[PDB]
Amino acid sequence: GSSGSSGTLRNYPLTCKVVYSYKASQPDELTIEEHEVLEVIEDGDMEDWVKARNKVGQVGYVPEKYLQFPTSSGPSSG
Repeated sequence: GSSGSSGTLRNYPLTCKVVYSYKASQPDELTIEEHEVLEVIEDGDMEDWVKARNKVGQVGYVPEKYLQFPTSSGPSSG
């Protein structure tokens, strides 16, 4: 999407931190590696998979389960 859309859901975009490395085996996926924070612009075609763009600019589908979203919980009251 060239200067077309940005995100109307999940308060996108959403910056995530790749905590678990994942070698892309498909041309539709995105090669990610630990210590690599990306920017989720879309929830991808699938639900479990999301669309993110790495520093290189490559955009592919990646597993959110491994993605470290900002929306955290934290410790208990006090």
